[PDB]
Amino acid sequence: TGKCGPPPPIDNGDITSFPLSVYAPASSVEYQCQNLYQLEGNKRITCRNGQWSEPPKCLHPCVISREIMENYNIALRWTAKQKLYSRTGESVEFVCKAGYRLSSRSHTLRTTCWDGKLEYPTCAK
Amino acid sequence: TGKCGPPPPIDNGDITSFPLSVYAPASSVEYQCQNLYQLEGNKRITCRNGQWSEPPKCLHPCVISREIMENYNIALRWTAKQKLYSRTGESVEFVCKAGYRLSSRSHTLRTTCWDGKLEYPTCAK
Amino acid sequence: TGKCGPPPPIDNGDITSFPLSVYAPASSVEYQCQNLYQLEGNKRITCRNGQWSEPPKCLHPCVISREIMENYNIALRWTAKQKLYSRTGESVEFVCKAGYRLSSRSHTLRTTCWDGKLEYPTCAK
Amino acid sequence: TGKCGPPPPIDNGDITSFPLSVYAPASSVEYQCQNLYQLEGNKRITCRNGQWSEPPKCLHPCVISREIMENYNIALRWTAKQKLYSRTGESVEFVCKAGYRLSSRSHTLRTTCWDGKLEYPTCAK
Repeated sequence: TGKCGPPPPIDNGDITSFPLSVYAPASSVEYQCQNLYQLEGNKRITCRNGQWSEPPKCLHPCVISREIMENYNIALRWTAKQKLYSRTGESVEFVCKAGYRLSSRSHTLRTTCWDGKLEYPTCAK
Repeated sequence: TGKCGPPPPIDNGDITSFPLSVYAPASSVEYQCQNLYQLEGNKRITCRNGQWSEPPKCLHPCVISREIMENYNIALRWTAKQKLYSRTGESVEFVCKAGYRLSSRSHTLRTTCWDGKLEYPTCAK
Repeated sequence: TGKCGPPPPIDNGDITSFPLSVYAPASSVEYQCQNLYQLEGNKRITCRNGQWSEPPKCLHPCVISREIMENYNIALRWTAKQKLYSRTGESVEFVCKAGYRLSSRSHTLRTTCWDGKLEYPTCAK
Repeated sequence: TGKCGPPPPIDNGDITSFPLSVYAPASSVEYQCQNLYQLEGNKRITCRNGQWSEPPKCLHPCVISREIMENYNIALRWTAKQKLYSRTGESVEFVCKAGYRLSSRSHTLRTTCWDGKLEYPTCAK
């Protein structure tokens, strides 16, 4: 009893083996997330009692926004080290443009990407 | 006026060029969807008036379900040609298991994958 | 002294971070191989004295050949578990077709994929 | 007569459909190359007389070298538009560093990536 069918696709990830039509109970397969996506949780799913266990999630990278940076009077700190796309968990460092200073209540100039979202610092003249 | 920043990531797809920090108005880039995903719409985005145009969508493949097929008394027709994963737009063909016949109001035995969803035929004894 | 430039592409693999134009000595990045490719060695490269260390290799999966199997009078053992593509290190199990037996000096019916190569068993009438 | 087995893997590319164990004569499948790789030739292979036709090639992107650029006294022209990786067919534009000029017999400052190779311009003091 308890065989499973082919393992479920997940967004932005792939299993590391060729899918089969049927799997014995206790069988397992593993996922990997695509390059700039961070795999959250356990990469392995196991077949038990007719069902696969819960696959991991592939957490989204963050893209910097020209519009937001212009609006907030900030720029990337490191011109030769531009993290245009950042992994979830990775930090991006900004600076105030010439003639501006960190606003009160602003997030720090260094900020961390989480699943697509960057909380940008804000500078004022 | 009207330059754009780095192009947006999309689920299950990738741009075909290396991202740049800034793009001139009229610049374009192109997406491709990952292998079993079907690109819906125009693959190209263009920068105009400070904004990228709308990226395409990557339509999901369909995975056959052992549980559903067992419940509906069906199996794949072609044992040597098993579309365990099907592309959006692609058809999958089932048969009634021995001793069963297509129920009334059942979908045809041939059915088409659309963005992850297969409408399965149902057989009754 | 000793900064590095952008990390080298490798066949069938990708780095897990966004490439930068320059890296400080002691910086590191990591590779992942594409889904059915097996990463051989250490996934991490480190920048020292102006040079990246040696990247890993992505070992090739194996595809079964209809022509070879027909010529050798063999078939896959498990009709519902067809490893049409196998990872390096993974085993594939064949059987002699009806009316044939393992030849003398033949490889065992179970055989392991290594970097694209399967050593097929041979059956004789 | 003339059925084919599963289609061949190619470096840095993937087929766009789920592989099957057997294909009828006249069947076809299609490849796509991974994002910064340029597909050379016809993306489609067709099964005839027991054999697949010849798959396309995925032409390699080019990575700029810090060491070579330093040795040749050049830098990227566009600081905000750095093609750290370039597609085959795509051009990269350099400039002489301050205090240098294009050497005689040097390649032009604009140069095209071909299957991994850039022919770099050289500047002299």
